[PDB]
Amino acid sequence: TGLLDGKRILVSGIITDSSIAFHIARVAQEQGAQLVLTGFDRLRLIQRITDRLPAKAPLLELDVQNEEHLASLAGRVTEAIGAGNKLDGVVHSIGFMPQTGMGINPFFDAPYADVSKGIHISAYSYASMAKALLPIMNPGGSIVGMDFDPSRAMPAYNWMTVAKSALESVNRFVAREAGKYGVRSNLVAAGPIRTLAMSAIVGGALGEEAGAQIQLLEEGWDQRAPIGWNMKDATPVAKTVCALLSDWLPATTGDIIYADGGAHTQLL
Amino acid sequence: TGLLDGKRILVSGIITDSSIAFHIARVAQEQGAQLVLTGFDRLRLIQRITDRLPAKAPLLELDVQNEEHLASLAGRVTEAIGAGNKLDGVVHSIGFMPQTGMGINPFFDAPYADVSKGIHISAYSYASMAKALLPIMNPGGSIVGMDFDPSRAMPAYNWMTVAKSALESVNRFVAREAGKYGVRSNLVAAGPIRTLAMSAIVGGALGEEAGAQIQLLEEGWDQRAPIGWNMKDATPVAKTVCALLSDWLPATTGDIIYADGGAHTQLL
Amino acid sequence: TGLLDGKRILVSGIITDSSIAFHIARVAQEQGAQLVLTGFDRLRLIQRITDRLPAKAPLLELDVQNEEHLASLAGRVTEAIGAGNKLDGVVHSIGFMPQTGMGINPFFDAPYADVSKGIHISAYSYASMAKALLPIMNPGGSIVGMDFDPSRAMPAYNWMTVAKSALESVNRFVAREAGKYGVRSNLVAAGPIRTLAMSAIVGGALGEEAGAQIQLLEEGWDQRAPIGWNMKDATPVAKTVCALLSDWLPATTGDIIYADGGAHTQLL
Amino acid sequence: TGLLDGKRILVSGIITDSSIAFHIARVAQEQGAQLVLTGFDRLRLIQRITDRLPAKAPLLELDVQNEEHLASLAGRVTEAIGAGNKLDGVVHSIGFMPQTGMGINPFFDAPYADVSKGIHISAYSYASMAKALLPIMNPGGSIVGMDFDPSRAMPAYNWMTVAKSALESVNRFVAREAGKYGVRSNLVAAGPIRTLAMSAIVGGALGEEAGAQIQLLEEGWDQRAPIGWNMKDATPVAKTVCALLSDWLPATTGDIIYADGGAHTQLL
Ligand SMILES: NC(=O)c1ccc[n+]([C@@H]2O[C@H](COP(=O)([O-])OP(=O)(O)OC[C@H]3O[C@@H](n4cnc5c(N)ncnc54)[C@H](O)[C@@H]3O)[C@@H](O)[C@H]2O)c1
Ligand SMILES: NC(=O)c1ccc[n+]([C@@H]2O[C@H](COP(=O)([O-])OP(=O)(O)OC[C@H]3O[C@@H](n4cnc5c(N)ncnc54)[C@H](O)[C@@H]3O)[C@@H](O)[C@H]2O)c1
Ligand SMILES: NC(=O)c1ccc[n+]([C@@H]2O[C@H](COP(=O)([O-])OP(=O)(O)OC[C@H]3O[C@@H](n4cnc5c(N)ncnc54)[C@H](O)[C@@H]3O)[C@@H](O)[C@H]2O)c1
Ligand SMILES: NC(=O)c1ccc[n+]([C@@H]2O[C@H](COP(=O)([O-])OP(=O)(O)OC[C@H]3O[C@@H](n4cnc5c(N)ncnc54)[C@H](O)[C@@H]3O)[C@@H](O)[C@H]2O)c1
Ligand SMILES: O=C(O)c1cc2ccccc2cc1O
Ligand SMILES: O=C(O)c1cc2ccccc2cc1O
Ligand SMILES: O=C(O)c1cc2ccccc2cc1O
Ligand SMILES: O=C(O)c1cc2ccccc2cc1O
Repeated sequence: TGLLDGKRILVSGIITDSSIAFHIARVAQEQGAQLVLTGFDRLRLIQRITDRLPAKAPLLELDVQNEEHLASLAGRVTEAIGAGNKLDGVVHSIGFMPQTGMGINPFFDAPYADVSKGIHISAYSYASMAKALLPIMNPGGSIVGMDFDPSRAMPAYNWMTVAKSALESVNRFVAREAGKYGVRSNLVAAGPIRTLAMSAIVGGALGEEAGAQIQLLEEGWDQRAPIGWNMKDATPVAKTVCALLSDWLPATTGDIIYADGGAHTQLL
Repeated sequence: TGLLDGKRILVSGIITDSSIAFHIARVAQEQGAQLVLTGFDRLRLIQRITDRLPAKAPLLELDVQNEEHLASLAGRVTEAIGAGNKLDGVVHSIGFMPQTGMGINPFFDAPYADVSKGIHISAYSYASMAKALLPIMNPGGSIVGMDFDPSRAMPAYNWMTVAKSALESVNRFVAREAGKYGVRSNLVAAGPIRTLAMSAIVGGALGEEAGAQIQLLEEGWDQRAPIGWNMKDATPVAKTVCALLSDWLPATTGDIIYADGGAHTQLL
Repeated sequence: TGLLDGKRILVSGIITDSSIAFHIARVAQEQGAQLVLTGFDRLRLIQRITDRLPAKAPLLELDVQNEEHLASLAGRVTEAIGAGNKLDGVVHSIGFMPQTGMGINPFFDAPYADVSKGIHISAYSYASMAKALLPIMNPGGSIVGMDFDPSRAMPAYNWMTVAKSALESVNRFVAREAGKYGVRSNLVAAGPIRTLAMSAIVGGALGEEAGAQIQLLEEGWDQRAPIGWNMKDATPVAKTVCALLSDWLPATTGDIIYADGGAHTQLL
Repeated sequence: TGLLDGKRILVSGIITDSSIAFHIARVAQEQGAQLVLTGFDRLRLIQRITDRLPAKAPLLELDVQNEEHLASLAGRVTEAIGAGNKLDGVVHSIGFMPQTGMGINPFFDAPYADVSKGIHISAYSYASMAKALLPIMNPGGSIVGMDFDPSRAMPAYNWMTVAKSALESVNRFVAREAGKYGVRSNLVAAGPIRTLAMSAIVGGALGEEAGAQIQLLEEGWDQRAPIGWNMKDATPVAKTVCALLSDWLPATTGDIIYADGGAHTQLL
């Protein structure tokens, strides 16, 4: 009945009620999934946010740069879902690039310390979470991560786009490892979504030039998309993630599903 | 409950019980869809084959090279499903290339009359069916066609691969037109499936050289696929088509979903 | 000294002094190549046009839809360059799609007779010319064809884009055959060039809607290109074709080189 | 006469006489270029190696992880080529990934410290060198870097492939910056070349499993390539780099040229 009835799914990446992962979690619960949530740093805030989900879910702390958090993660999940139970799904919805790499300054001005932190959080951590959680995943399981199509350079978000190029490559290798467990690994490449951070950047948080370029980027998306694109509505993206978590794409792995209104298939 | 409960879906392309479209139809009916079937030329044979589906379905004749069949198709579908009802889904599972283009002779020996017939049936007809059926499709509907990844040349099936390259391009334009109706258009790129025609070719129907090349092509597929690939089992492909017919990929159009075990994401 | 000193090269596709093939021929002669030209239908006009090239060149008639022209072509070339001499290069600069397929009407209104004629001239003929000329090509030779990136759908030129998708696929198979002769086969994907036909379409030859869409398409190209794009200057495209005809890309075949200002690598 | 007559070109990446950059330098000098070389760490060794080039060239020390080396690089180049002279070309032939990331252990066992060092040297440094050298490059200049097609995952060299995915993305952004100077930026994606490090790995330096997988990877390359692939001969790769350094690909930037025998265009 529900698309994800009886499935146990870990969802990372909630920080506000406009996080893509908040809508992934809401839709997954609507479809019968039992969730375990992970959050970074502001756990009191995240608990208050996730109190608004349709069902209660245990919240675990996870800083993906903390090797001790990752080393203990599987045992804390098993404690939360009960011994003898394993996960059927894992959602990676985690990304960050320090400001020096996202247009507040020229691409050339980002120090490598900043780029390497962003690639750690946004790309390497996808392999990190798979390594931690595959030992407690059931055959037929599914790992899904969030992507923004990096196949062409864009005016702003420069180093973040490089990090997404690395993530797409990491995903293909995670699929190799996950296949030994009977588990699939895929990314959902979403169009632009007006999260709190996104709206701040359009408002000029990283400079007027970066704001104007991203606003024009957003506008062309809805113009290109044959079915349109609503940057204020994350539900179509959440449904696509749930599709990959379900049993209905069983021969897809190492791959990228585009939830972008079809915009990437059109020129003008 | 059922993935496709209450949806009205037209399925083309059944000719034997090993047709990919036979398994698409079976799975769609398992998931609550009400079907209308179309068949080419041997309608008595196709009716006997489809008597084995879990539910009865009206069968309409459709030769996609016959402009009179296409001009009458929408009215015959409306008669079959009842006035005031429209389609929610359309499945194109149609392909053919005369033997001169598929390895029985060198690529250079195929006369254009043969190539143009194959491109008519295998690529142009996707636009033909969309033109005929979009006027009787509901908003939120879905058109799905079958593909075999043509991004690289392969030893055999040469002109058929050229026809698939054309089909992928046709799909992106059909998505533009379908979007005006609130309808999505996508292809499923399947790995090799042992249909009756496929087994005959491996058995040497088009020459020993073509048979040996296709057998080695099949074997590398399961070796590359991180989750494996079973050429004897079309159900994973049928489930993927049903996923695209459902409401769970609502922001994907003009696109290609790979149901190939992940083989196209791996080198060796 | 000259990039193409001593090379014997056949160049198809001249019809006016704004043809891309006119500039290919001019640059090749500047670089020391000895040319044989082929022309379609209006041979008196083409001879008057090519009288303006820096050197005289024999002109042969070639309608690529005429099997008798193709069957005699190799012998007529050998007569023109002398017995015991072979070609080092072949340039395919041929394209056509009847008006019903290029935006004067909706994509769905093109009859297949029109599409099949356009695919014959624009895609199948690349294999046709390779079949005719490979028997009289030297090892180390090069076949080059002209392309317009069809990986995404564009507002107009719809069926012509489908034909380019087919041509890219044909090129990969021609490379397989040409390799047995020690010959490379590649396409140059050019940005928009203001030929006489192009200017007529922008002027509204195929309707005001098609004209406006193509004008906006052209403008975004120069905006995207990191080094800019001058649609009035075919010389950068001609130089790229000469690069592929030379010995300086000796390990590239079945491939596509983009002479588009870098526009296809950028989003906005 | 010479392809690169009068051009001033910096070439990084020589360490042995089997380095790809050694053959790039040799061919560039054969074609009239005046070189400045950069080398990492073992400068006495590199000078003895480059004494075998057809012409003497100044050698400058450059560790791309050393910000002081990069901050002084432009001034040291200007001293070497003379005040009032600028560079016409820059070759990046630099790559490294610590052993934990290249198959001596499972992909999951590479610590991020190792991955981040490899991405620093193999990808970020392409932007680092462009930032340092664009202020002393002439309009019409060219930056070229070395690539190994990372679009699909391969058995070994795992994290190095992720680093190449990042490099391809970096190249598209460097093209944006370089265009303001009238300079192009491109990568050459080479097939496998038997450098000293490559032969050591096939010999089992990183374990027997990694050695066997890379040997089978090499063998399929020559089998796929329509013109063949000779892993013992770097000259076709060097010629392709020289083609991009020349004026004969003037409308290509942000792009990738494949010098791989056509292998990436073929499946089997
Ligand atoms: N336009 C968009 O918003 C958009 C489009 C496509 C893809 N994405 C991707 O979707 C993902 C979710 O981003 P979002 O748009 O929902 O914004 P968001 O700010 O709501 O989510 C980012 C999440 O990353 C988490 N995070 C940051 N550092 C972490 C760390 N060290 N350890 C663990 N978690 C950490 C944040 O706590 C936060 O929960 C990101 O990968 C993003 O790049 C976003
Ligand atoms: N390995 C595979 O079998 C494989 C893999 C990927 C994609 N595909 C694609 O899946 C589609 C279905 O093929 P299949 O493998 O199930 O083989 P199949 O022979 O069972 O189906 C082919 C169908 O095309 C129909 N057809 C032929 N000419 C027609 C015409 N003039 N009008 C209407 N219908 C016509 C046949 O009647 C038949 O029903 C094809 O597009 C095929 O290329 C097949
Ligand atoms: N914007 C552009 O102009 C552009 C951009 C990229 C690629 N191209 C491609 O470059 C090629 C050359 O086109 P062009 O732009 O120089 O326009 P053009 O009109 O000058 O050249 C087209 C050529 O095709 C030839 N041709 C048509 N039918 C033929 C037949 N039956 N047999 C032999 N030749 C025939 C014409 O005679 C003409 O010489 C075409 O393939 C075109 O699609 C053009
Ligand atoms: N099969 C192949 O060999 C192959 C194929 C395609 C691409 N490539 C790429 O070609 C490039 C050249 O590699 P190669 O195959 O000639 O091997 P190589 O070992 O001869 O060259 C590697 C070079 O990187 C340099 N380097 C390492 N660390 C450095 C640092 N901190 N600062 C500056 N330089 C540093 C080395 O000193 C060495 O000169 C690399 O980017 C490689 O990935 C190699
Ligand atoms: O990685 C992202 O989250 C991302 C979001 C974007 C949102 C708007 C425009 C460009 C963007 C590029 C990105 O890499
Ligand atoms: O179009 C197809 O149905 C097709 C099937 C194949 C099946 C096996 C190998 C190659 C194949 C290529 C094709 O284009
Ligand atoms: O094939 C072509 O010649 C072609 C030219 C174009 C020129 C301008 C815009 C779109 C275009 C699409 C094409 O397929
Ligand atoms: O980056 C490289 O140098 C590289 C070389 C290879 C050489 C042989 C096989 C795989 C390889 C993968 C790589 O990323």
